[PDB]
Amino acid sequence: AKSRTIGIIGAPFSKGQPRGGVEEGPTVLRKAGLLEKLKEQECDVKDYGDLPFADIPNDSPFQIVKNPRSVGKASEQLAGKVAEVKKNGRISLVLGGDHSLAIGSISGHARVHPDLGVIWVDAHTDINTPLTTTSGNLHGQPVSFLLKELKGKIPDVPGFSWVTPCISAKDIVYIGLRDVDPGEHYILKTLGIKYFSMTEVDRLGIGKVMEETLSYLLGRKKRPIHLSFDVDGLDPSFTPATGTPVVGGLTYREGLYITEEIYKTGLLSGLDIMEVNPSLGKTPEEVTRTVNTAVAITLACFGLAREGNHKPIDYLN
Amino acid sequence: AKSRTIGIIGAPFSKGQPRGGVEEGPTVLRKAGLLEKLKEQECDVKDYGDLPFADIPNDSPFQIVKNPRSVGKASEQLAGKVAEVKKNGRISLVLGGDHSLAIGSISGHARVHPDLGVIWVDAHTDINTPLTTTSGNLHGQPVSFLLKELKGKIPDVPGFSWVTPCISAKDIVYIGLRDVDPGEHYILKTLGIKYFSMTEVDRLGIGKVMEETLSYLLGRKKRPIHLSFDVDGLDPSFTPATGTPVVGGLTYREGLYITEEIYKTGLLSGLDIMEVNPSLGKTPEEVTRTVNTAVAITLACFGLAREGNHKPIDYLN
Amino acid sequence: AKSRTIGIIGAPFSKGQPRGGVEEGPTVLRKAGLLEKLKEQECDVKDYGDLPFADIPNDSPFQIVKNPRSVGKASEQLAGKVAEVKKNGRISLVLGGDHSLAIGSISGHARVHPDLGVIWVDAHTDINTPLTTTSGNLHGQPVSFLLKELKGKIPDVPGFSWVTPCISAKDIVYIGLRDVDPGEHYILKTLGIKYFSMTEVDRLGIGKVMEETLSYLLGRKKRPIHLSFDVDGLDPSFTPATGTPVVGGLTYREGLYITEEIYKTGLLSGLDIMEVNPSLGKTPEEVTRTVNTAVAITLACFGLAREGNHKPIDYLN
Ligand SMILES: [Mn+2]
Ligand SMILES: [Mn+2]
Ligand SMILES: [Mn+2]
Repeated sequence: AKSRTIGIIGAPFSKGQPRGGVEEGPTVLRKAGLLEKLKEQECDVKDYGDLPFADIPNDSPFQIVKNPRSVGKASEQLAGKVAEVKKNGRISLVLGGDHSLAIGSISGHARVHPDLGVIWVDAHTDINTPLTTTSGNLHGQPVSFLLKELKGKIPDVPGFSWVTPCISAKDIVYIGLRDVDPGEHYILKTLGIKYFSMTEVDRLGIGKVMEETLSYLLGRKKRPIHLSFDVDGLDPSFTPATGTPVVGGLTYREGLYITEEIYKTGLLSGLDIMEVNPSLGKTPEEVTRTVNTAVAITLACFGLAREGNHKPIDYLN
Repeated sequence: AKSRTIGIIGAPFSKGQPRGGVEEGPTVLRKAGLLEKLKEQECDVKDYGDLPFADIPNDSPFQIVKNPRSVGKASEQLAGKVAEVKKNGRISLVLGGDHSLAIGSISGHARVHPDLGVIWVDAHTDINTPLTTTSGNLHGQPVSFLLKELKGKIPDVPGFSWVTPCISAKDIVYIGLRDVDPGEHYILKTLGIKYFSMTEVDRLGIGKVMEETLSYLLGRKKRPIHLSFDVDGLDPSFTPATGTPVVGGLTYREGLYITEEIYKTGLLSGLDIMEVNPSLGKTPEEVTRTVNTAVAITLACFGLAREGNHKPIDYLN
Repeated sequence: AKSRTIGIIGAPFSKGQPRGGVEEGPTVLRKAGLLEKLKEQECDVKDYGDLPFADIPNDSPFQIVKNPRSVGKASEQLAGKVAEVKKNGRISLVLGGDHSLAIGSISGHARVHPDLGVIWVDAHTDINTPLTTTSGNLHGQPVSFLLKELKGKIPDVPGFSWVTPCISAKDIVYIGLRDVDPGEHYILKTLGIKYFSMTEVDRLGIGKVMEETLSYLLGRKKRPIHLSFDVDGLDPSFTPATGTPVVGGLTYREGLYITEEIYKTGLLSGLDIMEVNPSLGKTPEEVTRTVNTAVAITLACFGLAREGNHKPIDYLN
């Protein structure tokens, strides 16, 4: 179908984070059989292979932003690849990685479909600017490089000179926020970004949360959706092997429901599975659980419904 | 009362499953004190004792259906016993076992009350026909022998010659579906069976799910209810010692709420607690947790409310 | 602000319980940095220090009520201290302890604000009278000494001669009830106490539960709220190190939502964090989890929202 016509892009990149290890995100997400599982449902999966990220040996912090040139060039490469897989009419399934790659994954996707609406599922806002950041990491600042409303509040970071901010403030919906810094929250409330923090999810139920999300994005006009999932968005009992797990988050069922409701719109046009960190699993079972949850989320984005799926044939024969 | 007038039927039967072990379901559910706990609330529990299932030594598969004569005769015996305990005006609490016994547990119950409405709480549809099945087990095909709409799609399986399909397609409500085969889902969607998969539960909330279930069954006309519970319907964190646990299912609170809302209708007229498998608990604590959850579900079906219960006496004396 | 102007009162008291150990509740809740964490948000925390409870050496049971003089005098001392911290215009954050101290914590708070409305978050009703009790503990009977409707049903217990019942039956709302004795439930239903047992929470969603709670208390007239939290109210997976954990209770998110909705009314005027028992943690991780959950609940009562908090300054500078 026009949906579930996947183009998979590896992104074994971790330099946008503190001392990392998420670069073996694609390796585990694939060795857990993601392509082999996406082919049972009628998906035209094309593996564009793990991106070769050229090395930046001498790459010094900008002011506090750790290793900005590496992240900037990695995201430019990813954006080029994502534009390549979107010109083929596919769904750019960028499985990474860290959100420092979301800058590329959305900037490339917006080169083709300028009017995409982003659904950001993350425990964090990931909206620090290079000025208001505190840890000086770039996994925590991918949205600030994308919002049109933050132009002028984003310094000319080295390596991010190619970034033209693409999404408006009114084209992004946060789901699952439960760990927001004061600067992130000031930016979030000033720009009028629609967000469904954990409190709004508890108040409304995930069903009403997703109904409002889709009526807010796809209400005025049907547009592509770029679900930029982050596995720390789900509760740590389900995804323990992630960078910064925050307790009391979306359950497994709620994550699956988010993805199923996004799929059923049929407008999904890009997906990111970020922050799978198999090095932070206390036990190999924790890594297996995180990877299985990420795989289940990914599959549900592409038609695998919990009620069960059947091919359009007469099974009573 | 006319409700909570229980007639307990053991069903230590496991041959409807792959290599089994659920036959010690009644043993553990009783040794965990089910009768002794059902007598504190005003319940007229009568133990009809574990059914003696005669042995079928030479019992070969039909086409792929494993050991069909054993299951067919065991379910005929159970149906006879259930009709016996329903002619006494009781509530046939058939604690088993596996759903291969649901054929008997509902066919016998329908001999007395022809218009029962079945509420099937299972992670699975359990609706394969002997033709559309893949594992060739009978624990996965009890509904297909009961639906009137599948007559002609059910081969003359040996040992199930007594089965007259009793429930319509519009008298069964699935709750908790999260693992449905393509054939099961085709049957489910073609017959128009009302089902509340895990997605509908997440969308609506268990409160609205049970309200719609009871308004669908008991809306047109008050009828007996046959809650055919399956402990894999609850999340594996609560019932790990079951046959085929599927992650991301009904929580403990949701299962208790289902049973409490069924009880408060006062129309419960049959209950099955199936698929308790104390041999698949990794640790004895897992078996204890599964059995305690099954016991709590069973008790809540018979008046034990979470808000607390009091006898109709003046406690301030 | 007028809210989050905390006055912290220790209450290292455990004699209202069976063989205890909750007296090191304040010690752990503080050593886990409660004051140091309440000062980041704009809170004017004043530590009134752990109460010195004078010893009662010869203190014999009344009829079945264990050690009544100790509890009565401890609660009188606590009520005096709470009136002291409420005359300073603060929020009496009494972190204990056991609910045997709720008699003092609410009687003192009602000396100042006679019209407070109590929101009782506990798995238990804690409403036994010294006559209808079965264990003869006083941690299970603090509400019965407070309700005006139980005058005459409360014997002249030694040490509780100072207790004038202060709250009506229509000024208390239970949230999270899932373990109620027959006598407690008779009292609960006779007095017409508004309660949201676990069943009502499952039916309504915690959002609707808190909306009804606040529309019931603060609907007719704005009044102070005395959230008397009890960590056994949350599910044992989140607070295992408590006195009598009851499985299938409020989740972490639901507890945080209760506290956030109470705070956002801005009428919170007293808070109790009771029944933290670091001696019943099977492992030190269990104690750490219980204490972290209690601390998170406490913080959320005083402005720490999950969406994130920012000081009223321009963070984009
Ligand atoms: Mn994140
Ligand atoms: Mn099942
Ligand atoms: Mn309690």
